Amino acid sequence: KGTRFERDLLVELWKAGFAAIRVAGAGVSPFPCPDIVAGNGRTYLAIEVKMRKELPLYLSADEVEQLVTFARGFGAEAYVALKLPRAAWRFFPVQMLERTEKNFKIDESVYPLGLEIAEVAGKFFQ
Amino acid sequence: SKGTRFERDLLVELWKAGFAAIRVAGFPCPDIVAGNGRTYLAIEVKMRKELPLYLSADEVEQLVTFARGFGAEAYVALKLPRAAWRFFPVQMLERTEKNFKIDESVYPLGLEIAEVAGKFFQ
Ligand SMILES: [N+]
Ligand SMILES: [N+]
Repeated sequence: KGTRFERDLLVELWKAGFAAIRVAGAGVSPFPCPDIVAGNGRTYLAIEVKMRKELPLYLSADEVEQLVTFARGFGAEAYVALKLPRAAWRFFPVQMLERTEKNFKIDESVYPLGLEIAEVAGKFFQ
Repeated sequence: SKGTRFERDLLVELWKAGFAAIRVAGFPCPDIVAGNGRTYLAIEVKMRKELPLYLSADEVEQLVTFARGFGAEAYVALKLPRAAWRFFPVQMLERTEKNFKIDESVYPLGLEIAEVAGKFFQ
């Protein structure tokens, strides 16, 4: 299911004009790395991919820090892509995430602010 | 297998050269994608005990298509034993009948990693 959904996201990214790839060993890697990397020549994305049955999404500080470090080194924008059962993929720039004392979270107050993929690509033209 | 071994070696050399780099899992796709904030690379990774390297037209076409879409420079990276990694822009590949190749006449033209990164080497 998950790889179907992560491939699902890759397919959506390509339909949106990105060339995108899933990262191999994105878990057991010594280096900072996202789950997906995408680019269209203008916009470059480093994406951590999450699926939840319901809100909220919690992420660790480490996972987010590693994402940001990768994105800064690569020359990409750091995003969390979150899928809920009935929803299309929704994209959250890291700044949109809410801080708890220890973790980061997307709950119901933030989820509606998330972006569709076309909005992510459109930011370049403002 | 060894394929992965050489891909992992290159990932380490890319990070050391100032690129953030990833290996690609599994829609044309290269083996490695890297970037340093200004240059982006799409790399097909090969190891041979001896020259020449032959590549299919399809593999090269997919690399080019991905690199065009992504906004990256397309390279074939080739490791021989006891030699540093060398990097060949697709334009440097010799076209054959239906394939592409790197033989002893093309190999010395290949870039080293410092030249790809546009940096100094110690
Ligand atoms: N586009
Ligand atoms: N090939």
